[PDB]
Amino acid sequence: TSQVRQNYHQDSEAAINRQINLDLYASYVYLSMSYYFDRDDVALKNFAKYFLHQSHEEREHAEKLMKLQNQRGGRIFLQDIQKPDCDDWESGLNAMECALHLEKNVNQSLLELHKLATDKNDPHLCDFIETHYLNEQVKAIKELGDHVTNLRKMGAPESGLAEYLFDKHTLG
Amino acid sequence: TSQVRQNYHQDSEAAINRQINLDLYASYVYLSMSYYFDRDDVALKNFAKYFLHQSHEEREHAEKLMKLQNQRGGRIFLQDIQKPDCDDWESGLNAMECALHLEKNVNQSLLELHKLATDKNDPHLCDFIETHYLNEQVKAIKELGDHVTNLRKMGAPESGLAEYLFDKHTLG
Amino acid sequence: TSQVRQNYHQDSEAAINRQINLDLYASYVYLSMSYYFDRDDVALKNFAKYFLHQSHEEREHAEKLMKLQNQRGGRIFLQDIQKPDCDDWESGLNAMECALHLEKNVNQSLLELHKLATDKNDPHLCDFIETHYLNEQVKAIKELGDHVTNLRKMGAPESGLAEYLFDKHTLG
Amino acid sequence: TSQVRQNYHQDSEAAINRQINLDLYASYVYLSMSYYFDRDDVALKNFAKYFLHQSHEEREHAEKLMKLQNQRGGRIFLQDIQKPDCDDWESGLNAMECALHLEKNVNQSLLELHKLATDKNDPHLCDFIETHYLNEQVKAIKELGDHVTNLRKMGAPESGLAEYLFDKHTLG
Amino acid sequence: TSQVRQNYHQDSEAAINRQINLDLYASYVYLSMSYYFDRDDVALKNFAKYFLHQSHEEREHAEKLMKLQNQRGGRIFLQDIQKPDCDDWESGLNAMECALHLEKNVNQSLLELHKLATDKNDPHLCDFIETHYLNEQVKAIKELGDHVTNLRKMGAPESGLAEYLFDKHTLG
Amino acid sequence: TSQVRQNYHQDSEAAINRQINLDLYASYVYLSMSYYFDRDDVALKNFAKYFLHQSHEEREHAEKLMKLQNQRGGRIFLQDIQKPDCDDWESGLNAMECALHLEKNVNQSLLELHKLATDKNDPHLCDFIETHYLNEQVKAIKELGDHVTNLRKMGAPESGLAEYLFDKHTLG
Ligand SMILES: [Ca+2]
Ligand SMILES: [Ca+2]
Ligand SMILES: [Ca+2]
Ligand SMILES: [Ca+2]
Ligand SMILES: [Ca+2]
Ligand SMILES: [Ca+2]
Ligand SMILES: [Ca+2]
Ligand SMILES: [Ca+2]
Ligand SMILES: [Ca+2]
Ligand SMILES: [Ca+2]
Ligand SMILES: [Ca+2]
Ligand SMILES: [Ca+2]
Ligand SMILES: [Ca+2]
Ligand SMILES: [Ca+2]
Ligand SMILES: [Zn+2]
Ligand SMILES: [Zn+2]
Ligand SMILES: [Zn+2]
Ligand SMILES: [Zn+2]
Ligand SMILES: [Zn+2]
Ligand SMILES: [Zn+2]
Ligand SMILES: [Zn+2]
Repeated sequence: TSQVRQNYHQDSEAAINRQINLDLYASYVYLSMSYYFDRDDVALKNFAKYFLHQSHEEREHAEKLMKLQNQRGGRIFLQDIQKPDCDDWESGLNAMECALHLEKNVNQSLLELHKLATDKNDPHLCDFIETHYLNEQVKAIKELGDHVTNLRKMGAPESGLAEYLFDKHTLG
Repeated sequence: TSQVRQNYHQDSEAAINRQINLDLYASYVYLSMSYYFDRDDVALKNFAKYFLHQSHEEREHAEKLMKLQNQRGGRIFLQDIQKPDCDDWESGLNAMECALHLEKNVNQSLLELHKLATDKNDPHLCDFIETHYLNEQVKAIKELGDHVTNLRKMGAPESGLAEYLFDKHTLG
Repeated sequence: TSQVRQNYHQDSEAAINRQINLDLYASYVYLSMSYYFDRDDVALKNFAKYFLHQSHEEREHAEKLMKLQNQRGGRIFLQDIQKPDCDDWESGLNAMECALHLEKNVNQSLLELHKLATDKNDPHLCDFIETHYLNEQVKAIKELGDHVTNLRKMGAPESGLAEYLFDKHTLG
Repeated sequence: TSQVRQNYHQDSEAAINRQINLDLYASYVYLSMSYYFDRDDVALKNFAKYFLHQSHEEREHAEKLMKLQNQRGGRIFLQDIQKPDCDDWESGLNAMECALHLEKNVNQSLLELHKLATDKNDPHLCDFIETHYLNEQVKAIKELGDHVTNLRKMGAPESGLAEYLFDKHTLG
Repeated sequence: TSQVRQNYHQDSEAAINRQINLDLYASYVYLSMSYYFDRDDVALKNFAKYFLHQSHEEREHAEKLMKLQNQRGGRIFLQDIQKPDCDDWESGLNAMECALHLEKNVNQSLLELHKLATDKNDPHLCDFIETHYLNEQVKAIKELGDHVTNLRKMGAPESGLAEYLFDKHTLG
Repeated sequence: TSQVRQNYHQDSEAAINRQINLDLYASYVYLSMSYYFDRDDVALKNFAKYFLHQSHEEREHAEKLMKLQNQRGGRIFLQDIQKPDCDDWESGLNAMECALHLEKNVNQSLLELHKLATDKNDPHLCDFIETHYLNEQVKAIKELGDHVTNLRKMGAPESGLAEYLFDKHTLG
């Protein structure tokens, strides 16, 4: 047992390792999305930039969880980072829809982690999740919903003009 | 023989003179494209500016090759700069397509020059071409592909609105 | 075929995708090493910082290759990022030894890629690898050899004092 | 007919296209002269610089005429830019003599254009030529006469010392 | 075998040691030339300064090769630095001619080294030579050709006035 | 006889040429020592820096003697710069010991030169040696004695920790 460990259940430790993997996976999804928009036959530079920023943010989320693991005296166990489900993300609108689904999945995992921390009477872990993760997710989900709505209302994905203008006026 | 000449094959010297002409020709194509967009019945100022910048860049490419010729002790032999194949370039999209074709042709010539320099065991000439020309071409070709893609997706050439907005938001 | 593709062999395209995965894997190895040194029972903050910097650098290497893939009109195909071979990296000296082995493996892959690019008469790809990757590797390998030498001469891994002082005076 | 065209004779339009070619040709002559002085067996850097500046100026003259063509609703028709009559320009003095002859030829063409514009009662075109071209030519011709005189008085072309010192003290 | 050594042939290692000696020798030649012009019966201060700068540059070339040797895990083996072939360098023009010959000899050695590196499939060493040495030599050779040409055209070595004025106006 | 020569014995002139060679030799010894510490299996960067600084200083000593030779109307005669006696310098302590021996040898030569200048009633040469060389040597010898003492007291060469810490705290 770590000399620092206190009130940290093995189930919590395992759940944190799963969440580290999930955040790394989300980083990889967004990396894949970014460079899709960098293709010469897609060529939406601000979609590419937006998703690349998202990728780096998700990696930061994972690193903060790794720091948390060690702070609490848990032991980090890394797993493979699965390749994303898609190689081709179709359109700006489809990528945004996929991102919205991803962020809702990450939120679900975080809510399950918070329930576990509550069940194990770990108020430090509860606070960590609330403070650093839950409002971040609510904001991310709202932003992506807003993007999806605008792209749909403008006439995406069929209107390449809509995605072009959204790239310039919202993401640029 | 020049007092400076060393390891510089006559075939390389001749190929450099051909490339000087090709870069001057590309400068002239882009000059012609620029002022097409300056016509009162075309009137896309940022297309005009983009192509004029391209023209001056290609002239710089030629001047650097002229400098190289003299650095190696070769002798510059200039040829006529042929007028471009078109007087009227049709549309922004067509001009961009033509530019993409031109840059791919220039790249092909440069790759043939690099093969020649390799066959003649001229590592200085190989390096000169790699350093100053080959990645420049890859970037130019990628940029023009990106432009063509966006113009097509926006609905050019039929949508005069698309070309107008591209002129403002991408080239301006 | 991409509108930008020129002189880019399918074998090169595939090799670039393998190298993207290898650089992502190296990023993950270094991430794992970093947080090992962040453990309360290891507690070498400058080893942690050094490896975290390495991790971010390797991710940048991968992103530049992804950019290259698209520049040349190739298509990025991502694969799983395998978890590193170790969860516990033993000591500062052992981690440095492992890093040296990793960087030599990455270098070997890059040298094989350069041979392939040479065999396929792709001077742009050759130049890209020389310019951005090969001297980076030679420097990384030299730096890690230097670190290993100093740690060994100081009496690591048996001397926890040696690793402490190296952490402060070399990595800090 | 262009929506902007007013009081612009077809003969004037054609003469402007001829003058565009002549200014491009003069740019090319001066380009050729510049790099002659950049040869290792000539090696007069300030002669090279002087002629290169002249080359860029003549290109600017052509671009301003292209702008004029479009301003008046005429249509630009480009022709081949002929290679200069010489590959080797002999000496500083000979190049200056050749430049003086060239500038007098360009002036003659411009005076013929002004006569045409006068005959066609085109005061805007008359003013354009007077304002932007005729005093430019008188100054260029005077400067080149002055240079020729000094080079001759100093003992060029036979005195390589004279051309060396002129390069330093007048052109540098 | 060095822990850093990878893809570095023993022939390459030996050739690098020969090149280190050659660059040190060139440094010594230029040192000797510099102080010749510092003699009271020669007294060309800017020739002295020019050659002294050259001397320090050649020493830097050698130090960078020594660094390269160690970077690749090769072992530096120094040899005697031979005294130059001349004690008295005759005139500014003769020294410049001798320097031109020296730089062409150094270039030949570097081209042979590049051929060896190519034959041994050492792209890092090829790149190192191209990047740091080959264009440096082409520039040095061109500069010295230019100097020789000017000195000859001005009437050196017979005209002590020519060498005096060249010292002031070109080297000063 | 030089027009500047006055009270300068041929024996003094010859002794100055020997001293120029000795200072160049000392520069080469220190160059060799520097890059030994740059080896991946030695890896003491501040030892490397210290010896490289020493090398450049000794070269400056030689250049000042070359200047002196010419000031007095003597004629510089260069000799081969012998390679140092060692390729491998063993340890920081051994290199410092070798440097101390070298500086004492250089001092002995300078004291013999001063005796010669005294015997030849050359007070300018006596002053030159006192002013620029003798206290420089006393300081260099004292500094190297101090270094040797500290390295020995710390437990070098057997303690790689001692040499590591000396490198950081004294030479860094
Ligand atoms: Ca996010
Ligand atoms: Ca999988
Ligand atoms: Ca271009
Ligand atoms: Ca024609
Ligand atoms: Ca690295
Ligand atoms: Ca696995
Ligand atoms: Ca002019
Ligand atoms: Ca013709
Ligand atoms: Ca008027
Ligand atoms: Ca040089
Ligand atoms: Ca000898
Ligand atoms: Ca290269
Ligand atoms: Ca010293
Ligand atoms: Ca010897
Ligand atoms: Zn996240
Ligand atoms: Zn808008
Ligand atoms: Zn070009
Ligand atoms: Zn990497
Ligand atoms: Zn003109
Ligand atoms: Zn050199
Ligand atoms: Zn000394």
